[PDB]
Amino acid sequence: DIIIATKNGKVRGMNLTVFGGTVTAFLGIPYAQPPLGRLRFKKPQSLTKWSDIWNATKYANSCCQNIDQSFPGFHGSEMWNPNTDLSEDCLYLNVWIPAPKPKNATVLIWIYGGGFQTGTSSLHVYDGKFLARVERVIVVSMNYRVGALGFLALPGNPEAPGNMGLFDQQLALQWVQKNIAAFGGNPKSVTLFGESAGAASVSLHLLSPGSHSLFTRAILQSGSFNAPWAVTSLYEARNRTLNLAKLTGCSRENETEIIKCLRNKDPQEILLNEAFVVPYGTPLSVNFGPTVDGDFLTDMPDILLELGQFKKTQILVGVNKDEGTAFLVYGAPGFSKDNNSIITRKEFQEGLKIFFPGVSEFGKESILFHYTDWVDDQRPENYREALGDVVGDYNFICPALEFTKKFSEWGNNAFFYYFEHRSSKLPWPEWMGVMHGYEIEFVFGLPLERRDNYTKAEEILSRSIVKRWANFAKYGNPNETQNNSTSWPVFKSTEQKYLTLNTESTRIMTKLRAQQCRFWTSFFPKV
Ligand SMILES: COCCN(C[C@@H]1CCCN(C2Cc3ccccc3C2)C1)C(=O)c1ccc2ccccc2c1
Ligand SMILES: *[C@@H]1O[C@H](CO)[C@@H](O[C@@H]2O[C@H](CO)[C@@H](O)[C@H](O)[C@H]2NC(C)=O)[C@H](O)[C@H]1NC(C)=O
Ligand SMILES: *[C@@H]1O[C@H](CO)[C@@H](O[C@@H]2O[C@H](CO)[C@@H](O)[C@H](O)[C@H]2NC(C)=O)[C@H](O)[C@H]1NC(C)=O
Ligand SMILES: *[C@@H]1O[C@H](CO)[C@@H](O[C@@H]2O[C@H](CO)[C@@H](O)[C@H](O)[C@H]2NC(C)=O)[C@H](O)[C@H]1NC(C)=O
Ligand SMILES: *[C@@H]1O[C@H](CO[C@@H]2O[C@@H](C)[C@@H](O)[C@@H](O)[C@@H]2O)[C@@H](O)[C@H](O)[C@H]1NC(C)=O
Ligand SMILES: *[C@@H]1O[C@H](CO[C@H]2O[C@@H](C)[C@@H](O)[C@@H](O)[C@@H]2O)[C@@H](O)[C@H](O)[C@H]1NC(C)=O
Ligand SMILES: *[C@@H]1O[C@H](CO)[C@@H](O)[C@H](O)[C@H]1NC(C)=O
Repeated sequence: DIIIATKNGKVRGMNLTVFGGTVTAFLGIPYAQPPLGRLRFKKPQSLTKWSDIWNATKYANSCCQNIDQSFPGFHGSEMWNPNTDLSEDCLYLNVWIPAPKPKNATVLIWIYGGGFQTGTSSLHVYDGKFLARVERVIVVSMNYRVGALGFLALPGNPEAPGNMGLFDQQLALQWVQKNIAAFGGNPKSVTLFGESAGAASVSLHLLSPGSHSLFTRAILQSGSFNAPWAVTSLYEARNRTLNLAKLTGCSRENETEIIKCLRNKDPQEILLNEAFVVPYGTPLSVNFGPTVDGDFLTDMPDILLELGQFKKTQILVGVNKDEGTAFLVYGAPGFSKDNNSIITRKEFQEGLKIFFPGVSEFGKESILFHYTDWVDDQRPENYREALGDVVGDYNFICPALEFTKKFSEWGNNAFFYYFEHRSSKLPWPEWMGVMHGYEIEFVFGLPLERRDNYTKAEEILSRSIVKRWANFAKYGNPNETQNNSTSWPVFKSTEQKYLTLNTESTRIMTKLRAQQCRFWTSFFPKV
């Protein structure tokens, strides 16, 4: 019988068969009192103790969230939809441990993305058993509150303070510190990693003092806090909380009365009004996300970075080649997943209007001008690729590069990667390229499963990324082998070397898309 004694009581797990060996799995361990009733919108409350044995043998409930239903039956979009029931009772975590039991394993903790509005740790692409089997690390992931139930903010008010979903994550990290030794993990060797809003979350734990003693190293995939979507100003957060109150008939004079009113509403009455709390709305809108709450974040994150007030440790950071394309088929004119989506200069200008609602007419011309110096005048698909790159550079790539510069300047080793391989099983059309979120299955080792129809090249690539990721956690260096491997060099603010990741050739290169990013860093803020 697979039983571990945690500080909150005993828990029962299950054995998995993975590549001729065994992986012990504890799925659905609770780490907080269910944020129910009068606990809605509050920070996670600590668990006391249960007598008996909690059965950690199935994934738990996913947190309440809206579902993506733009393309019914389509794997591409539905693979991101939650695969367990939805409920406010959702603060559980998972633990994968190598067999035979380890004695001081390094721990990898996964934080999922989803625009801070969606996502769940139980998706197939986040399965930690491969990493545990192959690289002998412990893998932990947690469900955290997303949307208004996770990030609703009345700053200074303990009844609805902001950043609850971030404290949810933080409490799960506290759980690992207190309990992972019992499973065979080393609490002094803990690495956070995550993608997109998960990577922005990871970069925020770097800034937040309360998290600093709860992990060792950090990995940021396709996200950072300095992204234009990641953080709301204090008062923009409050104005959306008030707008949501108006939409549900919870407008009051007293703040606490507003919250006590919102506490009576059905979760679904809240979910259906989240879209409307912001005038504009682009496919990258974050209705309810992190804000400067005065607690988890004691200042605007760019300030804390600039002043060098963050955790001093090693980071691994990177981005995909086509971060932007995914967002174009959810709004922009002329774009479909069922077309080659070849568009005109006019449609391009409409596309820009969708993504930059508040920008002047001159400003949109600027963007257009910078991204139309064609190598070949036609090339019919020039404009389609231009829009994809505009959205990708501004929202993901250039911020990740800028965060890494600034972070590296305070004396810790950083490593930057450029992921260029398109998955052979990618359900989306080819014109969308190496999409946002489609390096994840390579990081979790899914191509190592030969029963799954991946290419041999893809198993090699995945096995390589897995080795480097796990090695970074253990040694602060993403080496593969000492011999017969490309040296991954540190990212320094002067030379700015990065490593590209694909099946053809992993090369060392410099100043990734500097000509593009120069626009966003040095001209766009002045429009
Ligand atoms: C790697 O994740 C892949 C899926 N995506 C990306 C797709 C992109 C198109 C819109 N999709 C929305 C549409 C919709 C409507 C109702 C419910 C769910 C959804 C999904 C999301 C995310 O999770 C995601 C979502 C939002 C983000 C915001 C800022 C930054 C990154 C973000 C990433
Ligand atoms: C697991 O590994 C850690 C090292 O990361 C061991 O660490 C403590 O490590 C610190 C250094 O960070 C030393 O200063 C302490 O003296 C160590 N304490 C003890 C009791 O050894 C830790 O001991 C290891 N645990 C095992 C092997 O069970
Ligand atoms: C990757 O490089 C690191 C260097 O940082 C190697 O780390 C040492 O690892 C061994 C265990 O194999 C330890 O006994 C040493 O104490 C480590 N030294 C330092 C300075 O970290 C690591 O072995 C390399 N791994 C591979 C597969 O090449
Ligand atoms: C050294 O390691 C490299 C890994 O990069 C090996 O690489 C390739 O070898 C396979 C043969 O199984 C070819 O199919 C690939 O095209 C090679 N990749 C290239 C050339 O980029 C290599 O075989 C190893 N060599 C030695 C001497 O150990
Ligand atoms: C705050 O936002 C206000 C927007 O109000 C709107 O009313 C809500 C209920 C929604 O229906 C929304 O779609 C509407 O746009 C602005 O009028 C106001 O100026 C903003 N104030 C600050 C300080 O940001
Ligand atoms: C957990 O399941 C218990 C029964 O399932 C198991 O009983 C064990 C003795 C062992 O044989 C396992 O292999 C079985 O799967 C049940 O009695 C408990 O009530 C359950 N716990 C809770 C909290 O409901
Ligand atoms: C759990 O795994 C261990 C180690 O492989 C094995 O000895 C034991 O029989 C397993 N228990 C099960 C499958 O209930």
